[PDB]
Amino acid sequence: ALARPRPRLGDLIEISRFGYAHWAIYVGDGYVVHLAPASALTNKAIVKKELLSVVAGGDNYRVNNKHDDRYTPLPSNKIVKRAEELVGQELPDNCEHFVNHLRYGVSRS
Repeated sequence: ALARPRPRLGDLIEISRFGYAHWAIYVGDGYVVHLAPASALTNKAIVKKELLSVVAGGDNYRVNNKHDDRYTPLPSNKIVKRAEELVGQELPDNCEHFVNHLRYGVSRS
């Protein structure tokens, strides 16, 4: 019921699953880039571009640009370009590190 801002290019999207959070990054026109299996068992993920509404399904999402107050994000074009260029690549909390890398350029604490 709370009015909220719509996602902007490069925004971090956190989806509240039953039990845990799924992260994605907004790339425009309703789409996000995120990881999917190619849990603690899966050692490979594939980068996918999908509709936010499909990823979220019946779960709500929120924008959570969590580190912005301490660390300046990269310009949105750099965020989006790098997210898009990774689509289809296989890569070895993991989702959160992925999206932080893209938004900020760094992901280590």
